[PDB]
Amino acid sequence: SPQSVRALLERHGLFADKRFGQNFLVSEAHLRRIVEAARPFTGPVFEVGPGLGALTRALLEAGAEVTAIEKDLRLRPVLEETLSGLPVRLVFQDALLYPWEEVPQGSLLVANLPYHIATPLVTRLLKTGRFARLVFLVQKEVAERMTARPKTPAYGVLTLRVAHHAVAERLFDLPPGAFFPPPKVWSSLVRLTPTGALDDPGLFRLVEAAFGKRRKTLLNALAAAGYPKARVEEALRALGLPPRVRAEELDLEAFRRLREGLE
Ligand SMILES: Nc1ncnc2c1ncn2[C@@H]1O[C@H](CO)[C@@H](O)[C@H]1O
Repeated sequence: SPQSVRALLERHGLFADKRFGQNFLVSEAHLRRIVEAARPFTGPVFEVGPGLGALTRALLEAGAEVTAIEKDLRLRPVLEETLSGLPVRLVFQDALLYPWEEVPQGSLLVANLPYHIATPLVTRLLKTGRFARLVFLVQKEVAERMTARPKTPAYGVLTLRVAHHAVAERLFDLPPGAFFPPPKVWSSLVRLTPTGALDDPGLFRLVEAAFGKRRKTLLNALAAAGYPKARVEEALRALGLPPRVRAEELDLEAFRRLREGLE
């Protein structure tokens, strides 16, 4: 309950710290949903931000082999208490500094992610190609970006970054009350299933150029970013797109074809 979480924090003399984006998950039902979205545990599990150990314990109980990476050293006593008797590798480090590129092929990310590192962290883990599934909570707006369809406000670079590497599902929305202390926004449970592609720097130079100048048509954004105007005009024409088409109108395959057209 929010009651029990509040009481656990108080007993350990802890306060939720905004510098760590600390919002701890309350309900067993939400923990269950996260575990069920991530199972079966066919590879090692990495959890970023175990916090009070609620999800960590659920994972371990489900038979997962877990490495949990926590930046706040103050959470060590509560984590040791919650996880007493259970095989966990507890690592106290900034997860943005963890050697992600070397995790075993087939690893799973399962985590209530700290809002302020979620986007760069997920981007990096997707680039590794090492994960079978990534299952995590993120702010609802970030979830919407990760699962956007073309021609919408949320559609952009992050959408295309996730799509290039993976299929994306928004499985459930969680109200601020699902956490203690409650955040100011809703969160969502997201599942990413990598589909094989590693980074494609050329593709993302194009995508980032495409979305850099948001008030411009695709042609002008790309031209202003140093792509030869005539070649862009021709590639767009060749794809049967209107001269003044905008970046948000193109799906992943369309960007791939555009890139192939320009090269
Ligand atoms: N950079 C980070 N690496 C690992 N854990 C983090 C980081 N930033 C915040 N956390 C932890 O993530 C959890 C978010 O609820 C908290 O336990 C918080 O302390």
